[PDB]
Order: sequence, then C-alpha cells, then structure tokens
Amino acid sequence: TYIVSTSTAFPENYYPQTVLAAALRRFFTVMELDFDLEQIDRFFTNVKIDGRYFALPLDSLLDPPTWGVSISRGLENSLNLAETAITKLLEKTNVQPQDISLLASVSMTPAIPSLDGRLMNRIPFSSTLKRLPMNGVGCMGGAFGISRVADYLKAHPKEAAILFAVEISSALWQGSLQANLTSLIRRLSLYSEIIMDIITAALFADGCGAVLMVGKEHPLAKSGLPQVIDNRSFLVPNTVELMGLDVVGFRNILRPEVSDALKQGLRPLINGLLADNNIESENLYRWIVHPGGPKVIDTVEAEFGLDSQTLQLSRDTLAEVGNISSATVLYMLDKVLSEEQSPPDSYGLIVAMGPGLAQEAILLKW
Amino acid sequence: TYIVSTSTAFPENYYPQTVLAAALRRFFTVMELDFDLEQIDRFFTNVKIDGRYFALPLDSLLDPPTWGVSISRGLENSLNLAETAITKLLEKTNVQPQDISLLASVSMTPAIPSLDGRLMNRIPFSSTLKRLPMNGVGCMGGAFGISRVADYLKAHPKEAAILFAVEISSALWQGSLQANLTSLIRRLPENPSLYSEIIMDIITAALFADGCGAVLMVGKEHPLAKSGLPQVIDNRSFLVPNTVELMGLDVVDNGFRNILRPEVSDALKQGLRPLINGLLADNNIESENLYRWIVHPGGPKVIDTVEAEFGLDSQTLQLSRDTLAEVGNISSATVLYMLDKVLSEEQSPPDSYGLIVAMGPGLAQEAILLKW
Ligand SMILES: C[C@@H](CCCC[C@@H](C)Cl)Cc1cc(O)cc(O)c1
Repeated sequence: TYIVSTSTAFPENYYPQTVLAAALRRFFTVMELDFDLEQIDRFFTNVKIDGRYFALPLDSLLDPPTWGVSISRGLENSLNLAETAITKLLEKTNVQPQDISLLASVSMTPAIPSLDGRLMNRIPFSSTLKRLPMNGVGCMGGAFGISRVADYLKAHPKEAAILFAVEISSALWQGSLQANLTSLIRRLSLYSEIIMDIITAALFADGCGAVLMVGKEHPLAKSGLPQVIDNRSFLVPNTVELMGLDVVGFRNILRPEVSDALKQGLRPLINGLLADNNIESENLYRWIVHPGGPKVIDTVEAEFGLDSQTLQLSRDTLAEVGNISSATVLYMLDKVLSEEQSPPDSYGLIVAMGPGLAQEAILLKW
Repeated sequence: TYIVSTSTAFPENYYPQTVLAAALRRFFTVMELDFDLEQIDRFFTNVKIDGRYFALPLDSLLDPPTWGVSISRGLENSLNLAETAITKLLEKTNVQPQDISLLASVSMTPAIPSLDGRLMNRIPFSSTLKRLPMNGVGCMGGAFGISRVADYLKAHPKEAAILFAVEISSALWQGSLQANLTSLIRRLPENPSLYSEIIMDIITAALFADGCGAVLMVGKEHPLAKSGLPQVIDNRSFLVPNTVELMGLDVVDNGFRNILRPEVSDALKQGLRPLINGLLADNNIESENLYRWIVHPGGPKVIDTVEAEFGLDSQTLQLSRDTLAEVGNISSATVLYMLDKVLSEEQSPPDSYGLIVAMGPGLAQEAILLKW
C-alpha cells in the first residue's frame, strides 16, 4: 500500500497567539472574573504556538450566537475545507473522482449523514463510492485513518482511496469555554479545571488534511513513494477519563496525567510493531509524531532516547498551526512529502495519541 | 467472509405502543398544546409497532433532566447493552476476547472515546485490538457495518471480528421532542407551514426505539468458517444525489432533532433498484431466485416500496413487519436483530442466496449479498 500524495486546507483567518490570548483576557476583564490573567498569557505562550486558524468567529466572543447556528457553521466550514483539500489532491495527482473507490473521513464535527456522504454532492464521485466515516478517535484520527485505509487496500490492490481529517476547534470558543470558565472561576479544587480549560483554549486550532493512497497494483503505485508496511493500535487500560470530549455545549477533556499515561502504551506499541517487522526504533530515519502538546513531544523523546532534533517537525508544526487535532499528522506528512528529502529504503514512523487513551503507530518505508 | 453467530441485548423496560401514545398525549394535554390529539394515535398506530424498549425514563416527558445527565445515561446504557450482547456472543461461540482481531461499532450515541474503546475496560480484549468506530450512517449502520467488516476480512482470512450496533432512541424523549413540539405547535397559528414539522416529530416519537445487536464474522481460513453459515459474497453502497435534507439527525438548540421527511420513500426508489439490480447482475443472479430478503424496516411505507419495486410477494418481507411490530425501529441494530432471527430459522437450503438491504441518512442505501 502506497501513499501517493497529500494536501491541506485552512480557513481564511490566521490569528497570532498573542491576539487570541488578548481576546480571552478581554473576556475575563469584561466578566470581572477573579483570576490571574498572567496565567492566560503563560499557558498561551508555553504551548509554543505562534498562531492558529479559526474557521469560526472571534469577534463575537462576548456575545456568542446560538448553539444551533454554531453547529451549522462548523458543519459548513468542515465541508468547505474538506472539499478544498480533496479537490487540490485530485488536481495535483490528475485523478478523476469517479476513479476513487473509497472515501474515508475523520472529524468530531456532528454530521448525520457524515461529511463524506455530503461531499458526494460537491464532487462528482461515483454513486457507489465506498465510505469509511470514522469518529470517536479525536486527535488520533489522522494516523488512525491511514491505518484503516491501508488495511482496506490490502484487499483491493487495484484501487485508490482518499482519507481526509478536518476539525473545527474554534467551535469551543462559541460559548462553551466562556460559560465553563465563568462558572468555574466564580465557584473557586476547581483550580485544575480552570487550568485545563485555559490550556484547551491555548492549544487547539482548525484545519484539514487529505491523503491519496493506492494499492500495489494501481498505476500510481511507484517506487520512491512511502509504503505503509504495517500498523498497530494500543489502548491503555482504565484511562477513559484522561482525554476526550464530553457533551455538556461541550467540554474538551485533557488531564495533566495524559503525558505520563502515554508511557504505558508508547513503548509496548512501537517496540512490538518494529520487532515484528525485524527492525529497531533506532533504525527509523523519520519520526512523524502528533504534537498533543510540548510535554507529549518531550515524553516521546525521553521514552525513545531521541536526539533533540528528531521530533523537530512536531514542534515546528505546533508553532505554525497549533494542535489541529486529527488533521495534524496529515499536515506533517504533507511537509515531509513536499519539502523534505527521504533517503531510498529509509524507514519512517507515524505516531498519534488520542482519547481512549489510545495510540496508533504506522510503519513507513521509502 | 462467514457470518458465524449473532446476539441481541435490550433494556429491561418494554412499553406497549398504546402506553407510549398515551404518554405523549398526556404531555400535550398537561402543556395545553392546541393540536389534534388524534394525530398522535393515528401515527403511533399506523407505524404498525406493538411495543418498544426504552432504556431512558418515560417520566422525563413531564420532568426533563439536564442535557448532560441524559447524555451520560445514554452512554452508560449503550455500553451496558453492547457489553451484554458481545459477552453473549462470545459465550455462545466459545471464543475468547483475545482471539478477536477487530471490533467494529456503529451508534449515534456521542462517545469520544468511542464505545468500542470503552468496552475494552469491560471485556478482556487484548490491548492491540483493532477498532472500527463508525458514525454518520444512522439506520443503515447495521448493514453498513457488515460490509466494512467483510471488506476487512477479505484481507485477513484467519481473523475473527465482532460488529455491534446500539442505539438509544429514547434519548429524544428526554427533552428534545418536548421542546420542539412545544415551540412548533405554539408557532403554528401564525405559520401553517410548520404543520408538517409537527407531524414529523410525532412520527419520530411513534417509530424509534432502543436496542443492540452484535455479529461474529470470520475470514475464510478461520476454524469457525463452516459450510452451513451465511457467507458475505459481495456488497455495495449507493447514495442518492441532493437528498441530505430528507433524513438525518441535527444538533439544535432543543438538543437533537431527528429528520425523516415524507419524501424519503420516493427518493428510496432512485437508489434501490440501480443498487440492487447492479449488485445482482454483477454476481450473475436475478432477484426472482433470491431465497431470502432481510430489509431494514425504516417504516411500513418503506417496506411496501421495496415490495413494489421488486414485485415481491408480500410474505417475502414479513420479517420486516414482524420485527417492526416486536421492537419498533431500533435504527442501526434492527437488521442485526433480524439476522439473529434468521439464524434461528430453518437451516437455509444450501446454495440459497439472500440480500440484506438497509437505508439511512445521505440518503444512502447498503445491500449485501449472502450465500448459504
Ligand atoms: C462541534 C463539537 C460538537 C460536540 C459534539 C456533540 C455531538 C456529538 Cl451531538 C465537536 C468538535 C470539537 C472539536 O474540538 C473539534 C471539532 O471538529 C468538533
């Protein structure tokens, strides 16, 4: 199974992290919330993000629209970004939509029917297009989706598939964060809850990524493209409460313990996958690690004894676009394929972590 | 790919359809809503359902709990039913959880992480279990799940997979239906166009129910792949262009709203015959030689439409009507309940062909070709 090409799509408004921090400080100031505002600045700086794309508005932070309207805009933005990314992908590869056998999607955006079904009215896919709409995987979704498409293409060596991941984190800013922070600060053991919501506001951003993958018999399956040679999943027992998304609007759950609980899954997962492919982690030329946060990046480095430069792509990505959740690893893979040189027959590893607590690893070979 | 076994799981409270109709009438009356109460009886009767399982309380009609409490209850009940069904499936097949390679789930219950991930803490699956949590498919999810798992097992002939589907339709009775019907009826005098909206919500209240089905599927080289079992020999999807608005589930201010427009049955015709005719033709089969049909009963009109389109004798879809009467429309789980009934029927004649058909949001249709 071969990764042939990638693309990304972002909304029009890129906000410097300092603008975002200032907007939230305005909110605390207007609502007379008793909390150190330097905590807002400290967390927005310490996540090491230079700016983020928000598809949904910031100008209405003090007067958010209704929940129904925010869901409607989030759905429309998700569809628009996904259409843009898919159309760029087909164009750069000169592939016709009718020649795509499977369209796989990941997104936390509420969509029944799913985003991939809706896109069939915007792009002239065949009416018998196979679809793989996935959810419940959060930040892990991009890596997760690549593994699922690879497993499909193992049985369909002649076919082509598109995976896309899109998330609208800015939906958080349409009332959920405002209400929750106001209530928590006013009742202030709740200090950690306020910190978590501030971290959520500092970290998460919007965007979309897409990947074209083909089986070994497809005409686009050529040497020098990354090959998915194996993949594996891991779920750490009894960690459901550490990460996820609770409907309340909604609240992002990201407990401080997450980075430590990752150690329980990372090495069992990756070391077992590599051993079963007769290589060691030190054989890997390229790591593509989802930047859940600065501490996640540091933990992966420590667990595998990596040099300070090996995960630089995770840090640069986080600086450039923030944590765009499931889409992040696709953006990163896009950077590798577009801007970087990969030695022939070198090995790469995609790693992502998300709610469950779950981790996903994909072994690549050029 | 072989279908080895099936199981179901239902909550403890089964309500007669007449009690449910009376509960909604009581809500209209206590709220003093100016709507013809006989329309509730009409639709609760015309869906041809005798009773339904409700996991969530009927008292929430008059005293709705908070949105978060209802979501938490829905999640807990989804997990409990799925665990029961999976455990019954593993016990009846004498299969250890560690020998399951893939666990696929379909459900509209909001769950991040997905229900299949949470179940790994209840059932000793191995930590490297592969998961396939699908969503955005609604009533079609059962048949859709079968197809995706069959596609997976094409590439993994020695592996075993479990699919489960679970839906808690009674969540709409925890405040969404009450809020929407109230607003729609009260705005009706100034806006007559809202009448069809009120009927739709009444139909939703009449039709959808709770439950769970699960299926064990294995690849051709698995030791459980034996001749008597139904084999998935092909499957196909279809999506009808420009029909998103006819069926789905929207998140709104009132909570959730189920969308099911009267035009669905007619739009069904646009997809059903190209889908099924093409699937059958590509496998050198004609519909008249099908031994069995397993058609998701989206409604009585849906059943009649499938019957008419394929010129079926009206006993051919009797299992759709019997299922609707017994448990109502339990959405993605329904075809799994139906398949479980079939596997308790007379040993299907060897080399007999069967077709699973289900329709759902998109508007999308899924057809699966079985051979016994
Ligand atoms: C829009 C919200 C809605 C919450 C779930 C409610 C439904 C299951 Cl009923 C989810 C979301 C969060 C996020 O951080 C990025 C996204 O793309 C999407």
